[PDB]
Amino acid sequence: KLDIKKTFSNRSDRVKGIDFHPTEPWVLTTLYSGRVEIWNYETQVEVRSIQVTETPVRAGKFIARKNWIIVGSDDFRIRVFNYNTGEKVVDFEAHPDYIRSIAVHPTKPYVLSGSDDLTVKLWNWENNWALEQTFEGHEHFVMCVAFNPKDPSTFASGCLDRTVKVWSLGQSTPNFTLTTGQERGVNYVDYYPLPDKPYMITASDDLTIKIWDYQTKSCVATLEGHMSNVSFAVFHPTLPIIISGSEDGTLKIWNSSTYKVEKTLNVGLERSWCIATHPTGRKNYIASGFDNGFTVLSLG
Repeated sequence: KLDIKKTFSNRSDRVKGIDFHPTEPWVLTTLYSGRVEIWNYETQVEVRSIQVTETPVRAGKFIARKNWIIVGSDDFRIRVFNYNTGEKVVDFEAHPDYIRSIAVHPTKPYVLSGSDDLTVKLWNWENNWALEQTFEGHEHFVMCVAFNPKDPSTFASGCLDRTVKVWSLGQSTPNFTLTTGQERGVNYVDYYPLPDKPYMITASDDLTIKIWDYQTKSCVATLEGHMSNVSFAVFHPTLPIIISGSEDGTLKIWNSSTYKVEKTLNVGLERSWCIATHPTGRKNYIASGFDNGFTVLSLG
């Protein structure tokens, strides 16, 4: 079934964050050099580039309903830009350490940031980007934050402390803590989007990807095959597959019903760091950022 087309790729400094715009034919990339880029992957032309800082820009997302991008960099700052004009909307120090992950609430004016300072912070853009909650309890770097798309009053944080914590907005203690048995930590967490299964997925430096039932807490499956640290693993929005990427330089596509590998790709850009999927499955697009640039693929 996998009819993969190489839509667009670009060689650059290491790409640490990547995101699809939901309606325009664009990907955002955030680079180790301190630049961020917006590319039109159909025309293969850059829309806009910004020198944000001199430090790596480690995380970035579109906020499409506000005409913004939001980015987090190793100078500890969150910055927001209007992507049509380049105007800087806000610039603040978010944490006293690196920002690993940013998540944008789908219907309320909230952003989450996860950090090496052991916390997740919630910022409200309709309250002047005020800090409104700090979620405390993790015991190592918070590597990834993700709202539950089926209930975005809750979100998951994946941590090098080997746990995922699931939290409710407004509550200081997690709803629960999942101990993953991934002894090298959790680098990534993602929710399965459909209502038939209460599942999430974690990736680790211990070479494993694990699928979890967050109601029963059982490990449903372990996907083995990567040979070095697994940077991410996600459920595709529209195809019954999982995409993972690793410091072994590969992307892997896995069947999300049988949990078997379907294809392994070495796109020739060295280590893979980050992932995005087009949110409504336009062309079943995925994109990944690597040491040496990024690629956009249509999976069929």
